[PDB]
Amino acid sequence: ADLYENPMGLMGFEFIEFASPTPGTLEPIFEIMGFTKVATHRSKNVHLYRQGEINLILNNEPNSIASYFAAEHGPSVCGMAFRVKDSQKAYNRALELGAQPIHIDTGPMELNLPAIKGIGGAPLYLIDRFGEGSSIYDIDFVYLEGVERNPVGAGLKVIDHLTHNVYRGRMVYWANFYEKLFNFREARYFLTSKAMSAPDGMIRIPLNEEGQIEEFLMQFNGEGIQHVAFLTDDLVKTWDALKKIGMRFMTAPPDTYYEMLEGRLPDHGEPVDQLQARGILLDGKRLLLQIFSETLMGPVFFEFIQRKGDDGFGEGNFKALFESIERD
Amino acid sequence: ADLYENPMGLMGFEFIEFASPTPGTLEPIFEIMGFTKVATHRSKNVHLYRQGEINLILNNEPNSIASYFAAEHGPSVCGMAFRVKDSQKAYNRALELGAQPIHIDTGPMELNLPAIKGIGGAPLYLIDRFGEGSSIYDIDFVYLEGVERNPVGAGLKVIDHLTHNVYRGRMVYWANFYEKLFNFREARYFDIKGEYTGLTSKAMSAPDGMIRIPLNEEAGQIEEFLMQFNGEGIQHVAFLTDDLVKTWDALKKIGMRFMTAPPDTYYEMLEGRLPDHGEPVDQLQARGILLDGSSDKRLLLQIFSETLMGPVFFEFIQRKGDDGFGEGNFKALFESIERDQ
Amino acid sequence: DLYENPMGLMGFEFIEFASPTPGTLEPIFEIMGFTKVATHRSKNVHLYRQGEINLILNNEPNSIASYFAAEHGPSVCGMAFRVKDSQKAYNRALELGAQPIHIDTGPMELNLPAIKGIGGAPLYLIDRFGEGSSIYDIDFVYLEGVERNPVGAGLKVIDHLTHNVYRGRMVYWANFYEKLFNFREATSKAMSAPDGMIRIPLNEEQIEEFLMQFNGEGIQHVAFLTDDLVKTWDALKKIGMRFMTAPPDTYYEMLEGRLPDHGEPVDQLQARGILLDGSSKRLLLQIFSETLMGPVFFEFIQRKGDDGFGEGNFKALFES
Amino acid sequence: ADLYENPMGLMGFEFIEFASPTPGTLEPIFEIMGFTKVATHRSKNVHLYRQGEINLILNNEPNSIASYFAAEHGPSVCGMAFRVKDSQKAYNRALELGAQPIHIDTGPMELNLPAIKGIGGAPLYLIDRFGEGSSIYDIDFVYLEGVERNPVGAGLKVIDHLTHNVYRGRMVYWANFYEKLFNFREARYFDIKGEGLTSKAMSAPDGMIRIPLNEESAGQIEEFLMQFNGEGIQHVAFLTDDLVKTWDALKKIGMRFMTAPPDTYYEMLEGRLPDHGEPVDQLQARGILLDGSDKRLLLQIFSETLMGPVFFEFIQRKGDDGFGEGNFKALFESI
Ligand SMILES: Cc1cccc(C)c1-n1c(=O)c2cc(C(=O)C3=C(O)CCCC3=O)ccc2n(C)c1=O
Ligand SMILES: Cc1cccc(C)c1-n1c(=O)c2cc(C(=O)C3=C(O)CCCC3=O)ccc2n(C)c1=O
Ligand SMILES: Cc1cccc(C)c1-n1c(=O)c2cc(C(=O)C3=C(O)CCCC3=O)ccc2n(C)c1=O
Ligand SMILES: Cc1cccc(C)c1-n1c(=O)c2cc(C(=O)C3=C(O)CCCC3=O)ccc2n(C)c1=O
Ligand SMILES: [Co+2]
Ligand SMILES: [Co+2]
Ligand SMILES: [Co+2]
Ligand SMILES: [Co+2]
Repeated sequence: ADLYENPMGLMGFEFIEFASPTPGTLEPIFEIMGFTKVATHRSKNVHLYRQGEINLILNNEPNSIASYFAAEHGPSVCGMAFRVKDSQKAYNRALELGAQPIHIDTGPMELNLPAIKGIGGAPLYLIDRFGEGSSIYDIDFVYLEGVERNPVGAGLKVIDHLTHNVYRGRMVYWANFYEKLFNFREARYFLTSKAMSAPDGMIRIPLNEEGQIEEFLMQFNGEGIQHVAFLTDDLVKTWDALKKIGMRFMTAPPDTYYEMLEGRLPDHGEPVDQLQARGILLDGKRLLLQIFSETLMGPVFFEFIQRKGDDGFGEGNFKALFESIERD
Repeated sequence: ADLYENPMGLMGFEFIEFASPTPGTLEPIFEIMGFTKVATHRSKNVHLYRQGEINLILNNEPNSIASYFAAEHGPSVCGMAFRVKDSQKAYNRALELGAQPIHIDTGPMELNLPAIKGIGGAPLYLIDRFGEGSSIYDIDFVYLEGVERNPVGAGLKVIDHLTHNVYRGRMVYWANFYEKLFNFREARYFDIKGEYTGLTSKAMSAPDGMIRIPLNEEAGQIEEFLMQFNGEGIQHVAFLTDDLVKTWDALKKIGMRFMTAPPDTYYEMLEGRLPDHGEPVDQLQARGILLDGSSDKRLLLQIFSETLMGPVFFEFIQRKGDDGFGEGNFKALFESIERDQ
Repeated sequence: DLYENPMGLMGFEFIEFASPTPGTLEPIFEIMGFTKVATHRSKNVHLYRQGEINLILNNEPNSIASYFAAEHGPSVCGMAFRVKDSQKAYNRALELGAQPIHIDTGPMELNLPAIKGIGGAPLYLIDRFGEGSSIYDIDFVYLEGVERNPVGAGLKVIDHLTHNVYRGRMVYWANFYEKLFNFREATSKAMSAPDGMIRIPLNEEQIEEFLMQFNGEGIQHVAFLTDDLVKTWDALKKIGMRFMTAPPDTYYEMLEGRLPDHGEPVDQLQARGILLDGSSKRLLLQIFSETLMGPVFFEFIQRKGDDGFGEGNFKALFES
Repeated sequence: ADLYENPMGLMGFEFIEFASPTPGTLEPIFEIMGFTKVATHRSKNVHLYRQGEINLILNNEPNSIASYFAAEHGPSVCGMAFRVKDSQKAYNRALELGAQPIHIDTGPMELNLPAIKGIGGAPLYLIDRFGEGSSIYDIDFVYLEGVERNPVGAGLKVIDHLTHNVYRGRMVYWANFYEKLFNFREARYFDIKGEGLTSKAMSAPDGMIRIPLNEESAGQIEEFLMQFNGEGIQHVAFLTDDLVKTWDALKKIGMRFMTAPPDTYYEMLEGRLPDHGEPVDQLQARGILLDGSDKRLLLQIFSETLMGPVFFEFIQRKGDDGFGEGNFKALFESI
């Protein structure tokens, strides 16, 4: 696959799964982020929200793996599916390499989803059914009558990355996990972090241990996914699209963050006034634009990124943001 | 029992279970702590070590829940059992209240021991078969021929407490876990200036007044344990003795490794810290035994081992009216060291 | 130039050769189409050139190179990477745990930084290159008259060089190049540098017999690109180039079958023992010399879309 | 009592050195093997563990030769030291013969330690300072206050031998290395039918240093070389005056031995070694192995692997000067 040795035939993110011990707390979060309910499971209280190529699964099955996850962690990403070319080739290798299976209970005439124990114990699914017509959603879900099958929403296209926050000294443990099992490699350049990149060139999972990280671990009651980043081709248009449907972003940087923009990023070319009108951040000629939601699902938040050459994660915005509240 | 409403019918610790990813590492520790191997499982490679009313299970079965725990955490307490009046009722009650079952594979003609997922994933077993002739050891274990089945060892009598280290914020989680399922309650302890000691340590105590499970959270001793243990779990196991000086001598004879004794600055301040405590100071100083309490003379004697199973260490305690855990010794020891610096 | 390049690699700069026995590397460069074009200012080392390929014969006694050749015979004793800035690259490699190799340097010559590489050969990190600015313009003296930029038999660049390693070390050296230079893995592992130019396949088992003869890990073969193998072949054969003995004619009967269309003059390949690989379109032409520097041999390759190394030629040759 | 010409003035092993890229991985192994930490370097994070006349050095010094070596090879013997009469003479001779210097960084007011490149890159030290008061430990280490400096531990006395696993065809290289520099000689060969180990016992001219070289032929030597990321010391054998009592002492403190042979191994002992005289019941209960052939005997037992693929041997010699090579055929027949 695309990048390097993909002995697991990873083909990108398939879905991410959410659940909440409190009803009606996840549905409005999906809507303000431009996602559309498009299908409901054939027999479980489980729902599919879509935007672009992003599949968001809302799991409200009671007495389930996901509800036990939610009861301990609160509103959360409790599951994460990887696309693979052959789910048995990968499920059996992962167990041979020592992965722990998690049994997801499956109803009659429904698909058996193979899953292993992942970050915080959340299932990591290996799904080899995909595409319109043959995907797991066509088989086990029922689409709403006459609803647009592939909503575009506010222009989020893919999951660009999601992070894991991990306790002090666990990052080598979770780096090993993704290396040994999926042939992830840390990309490496040049707060402590390891950008784990998958051989498919689509899955990126950065790992953080520490403030900001320690507060997540306490509020989340464990390791887990701290933020999911959605890619868009035009963050500025996406920004306006999201704000008109109720999106709440991190409060904008002080204006002095934009005076330095030409200083720290000569000839970036971006309309400075449009980014400042919306508090959009910038890092990079390889460039990227990004902006964050507030914490919406406990301490879990969301990122919206547009890449203009830069393949990083906006790390330079810590120095930029701090040294802007230094002159303001 | 006694203290609180006891809806699970708790009646004290039943056993704690140990596993290790490396062989011959738990066995020499049980021996130097005065435990005797009394029985071996009818079919599994699991062994019963005994001293007084203390039951320790060494679980050497491979590819087991216990073996995975020890592979992830090192040599460790990999489980614990509570005596309950009715295991079927308590267990059902746990599940209804949101506990998660842990399936422990039981073989032909062995007992189905129910258990729920506990700290670090370790099984918490709920056992209603106990006492001589009726115990799970009598049913599922074979006592070594000859060997005395009620050894006194070095005089350790009962498990007094198992204090856990948990990640920051998880002390509220586990306190509520134990409150909701079992009606454990915190006992708040107060130091020498009358100030609450439980900011980062909840002395969760079962309604039977026997089970004590202190929950600790923190660049100090707790986070070092969490790293070295690779998770949350029991940091030390405290055994009660009726005479700690006598127990100490028995332990030293068979090779116990104790923590280095406090500087004798510690034993001078003893009359000032605990006026008219009445203990034979020279005896305690010779052995590095610690003394805490308040003088109504309510006192306790305690000594700790070195770390013996990874970061897990052991405590030997004699209670003489004090219901606490020796938290007065932190300040006492620090001042001893500053009078020695 | 094709993914993240933290070390600023810009392709092979040169490769270094040494021999414990004089007069034994000099003929092998000439018959491969290389020509002495410069001699060091102060050391018995000589620059042979063809296209953009820079070959260094280091004869200097009591040296880094001499000891390496003494333990491993005639050999590639060293390898240089072009880098944007070599102080940045060297410092970072040390930061990431590489070990330095002292290359002794004399008055008024260049301090060439290098780290420990395969078989302990120095991996130089060179940031001086191009017309009038290269290390050769500085540390070498060109022969008067004879052109500085020979075209030779049309060999253009080092396409790749493969390491042979002990069993199990293939993941060590893969992580060596991954961690240090962000190579990625595009029985053997083909490591590709982010510059799109440096390719270093690693082999562990043919390979055992190299390790024995070489007395350790090292560069098994060096592959040279050309724009036409047939014309390069004629050019090489005219100066005494020694190739592998040609394959069996059946190899060329299975040819059209294994490669539908392909579009290659089957006749001129066989007149020369040239081999073929690809899909059938991507393709590549290749030919190998005999073992010329101990167990070290050389490959002459022409690419026709195929990013591969002709691995299918194993089955092809042994289904013959 | 040298055996033949001793041009380097060898006088026995001095220390072996260990390093690991993971903290706390070497210390418990030393403890379960009966070693006691008796001293710490004057300035570096390096410690001296001792049992009988065995000096083991735990080298935790970062950014050092040891740490680079452990980085490549894992927990390991990163260094070996020979006692010599005159370390300046030996070292100069080694260099003149083509040995390669290894520079070990020496702090102010500490000893310059001479070392040449040895097995797998590990320094081979030449140490001419030994004896209570005159040792390199007395000079550059600080003994714990009070502690006894010559602990007997579980009764291990000296390094009997240690091996090198080398790649195929490298045995000739490493035989030559020890022959050319130190006049080690192969003095004894035990025949082993191909039922893949080939071995070469190199004996130094002092009669004390013995280094068997092992290469392969998919087995135990290649599994080491893969796990170790190269050639290196495979096991260290410690001599004891009574393996049974040493065994008891080692089991008490956590030693992890190889699981005993099947009982057929002990039924075949009289057949294999008629009238050997050893208490078979005591050996079988402990899984102790017996070999030999004039009742030349040897008792040995091995640990499990304890630092990556390095393991340890505990051996009581009763006339047999071999290495227990008879135990391969005998365990083959046992199972
Ligand atoms: C969103 C927010 C809320 C409250 C407090 C704070 C610090 C922040 N916050 C971020 O979380 C944040 C995250 C990333 C980021 O996405 C990220 C990394 O930092 C590196 C690993 C890979 C990765 O994805 C980049 C910049 C950020 N900036 C600039 C920021 O301010
Ligand atoms: C044994 C050791 C080794 C290295 C470092 C140190 C601080 C210690 N150490 C202790 O761990 C220790 C623990 C308790 C204790 O048992 C305990 C707590 O006070 C929290 C509540 C529940 C509980 O059981 C009391 C006194 C102690 N003292 C005095 C001590 O020195
Ligand atoms: C030249 C020769 C002499 C005596 C014995 C033999 C096997 C050979 N020999 C080769 O060495 C050879 C090498 C490659 C090759 O270039 C190569 C690899 O196959 C692995 C990945 C990177 C790489 O560059 C391809 C085909 C080959 N074929 C077909 C061949 O016969
Ligand atoms: C311990 C273990 C674990 C897994 C596999 C195996 C073969 C073994 N193993 C040994 O390694 C072993 C080594 C020696 C030995 O020390 C010795 C040398 O000193 C030099 C010459 C070669 C040789 O045999 C003797 C007997 C042995 N026996 C009997 C044994 O079983
Ligand atoms: Co991000
Ligand atoms: Co306690
Ligand atoms: Co090639
Ligand atoms: Co041996």
